[PDB]
Amino acid sequence: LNIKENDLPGIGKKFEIETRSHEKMTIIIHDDGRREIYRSNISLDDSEARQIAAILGG
Amino acid sequence: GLNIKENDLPGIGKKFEIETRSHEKMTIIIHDDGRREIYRFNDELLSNISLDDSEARQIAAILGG
Repeated sequence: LNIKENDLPGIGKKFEIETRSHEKMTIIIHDDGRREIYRSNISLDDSEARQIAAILGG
Repeated sequence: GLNIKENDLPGIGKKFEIETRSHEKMTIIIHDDGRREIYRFNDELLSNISLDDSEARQIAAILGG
């Protein structure tokens, strides 16, 4: 998995991810815990993203 | 306040239908082989994302903080 992480001071973290199935998406982790996933856009908060990550992570 | 509905898929794996308080409807299929399929009812009605175990676990680690 190809992962490019950038620290964005005052905004949070940013992860650019490309899958082996050639699917590109961007994940932004704001300092307020809010998750934003672009591909099309979906926004989650801290608790929700953790639950979904628990499911996804198996 | 997440609403999660889980169903077993005979010969496939598990099905998770998820809705948020922000009302975001997505569907996550976890195959027994390890593959993860994520669906979203958005031009493109139902978008799809395909992952394998390693990829899924990494994205989770990113989302899970």
